[PDB]
Amino acid sequence: QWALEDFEIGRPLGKGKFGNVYLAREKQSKFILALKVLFKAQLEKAGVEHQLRREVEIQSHLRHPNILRLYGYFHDATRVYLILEYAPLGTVYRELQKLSKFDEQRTATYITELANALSYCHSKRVIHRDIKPENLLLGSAGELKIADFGWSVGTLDYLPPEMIEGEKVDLWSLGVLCYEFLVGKPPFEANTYQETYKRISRVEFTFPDFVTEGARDLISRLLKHNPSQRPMLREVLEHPWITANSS
Ligand SMILES: CCc1ccc(/N=C2\S/C(=C\c3ccncc3)C(=O)N2CCOC)cc1
Repeated sequence: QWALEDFEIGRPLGKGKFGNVYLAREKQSKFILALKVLFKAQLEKAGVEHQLRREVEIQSHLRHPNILRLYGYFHDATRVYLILEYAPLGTVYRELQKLSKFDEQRTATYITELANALSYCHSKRVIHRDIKPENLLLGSAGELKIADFGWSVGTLDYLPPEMIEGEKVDLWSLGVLCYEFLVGKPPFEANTYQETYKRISRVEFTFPDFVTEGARDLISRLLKHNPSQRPMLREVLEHPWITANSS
């Protein structure tokens, strides 16, 4: 039970294919938040209307410090609105660009924060797909926040081989993200989609010389072609390299 008139709209926080996300404030409470404006006619054309409803229904039942909270949703004649948590410190992707690459502490901490979020979901029967650093936002204390529509009950980089050839997708992603964090680009980056495909399929990639043993060990184990070879989330959180380096 919300209306556009309940909100003061600030500047845009991001510009998507299906409309912008705006910094917004709730007038009565002065609650600061983000508002995603999706256009109905634009949603129908793409036929994503059902996936969106299903996605919103799943998200709304999710409460974890490392998942961007969806407070609710509403619509008018032409638009659909999603009411989101505001993450003041921008995306991890933007942070990577500025720093080139993260150190082991930041990486390990981020992997911990991620594994925790996934663990919470895995205990509620919720599964995630690939996770891109563009969809990872930062809280006021620099805590990481999964912000995407990839929950269930593009670029190939973050997708595992069992999904591009046609569960354990989550764990593949942590491998990709951990590599990307320490290195500065994801392990299968190519100039064409079709090349990336081939790299993922073969698990063809190398480490730079600065990547340490413990990191090589975790990434290598997470990026196994065979899904049943990949470690459990519990194993990831208790990997020596994680425990030595995380917060
Ligand atoms: C339903 C949960 C959800 C909603 C929108 C999402 N996409 C988001 S959120 C966002 C910016 C933001 C900044 C600070 N605080 C909050 C958000 C942003 O830039 N995107 C991608 C553009 O929309 C397709 C991701 C997840």
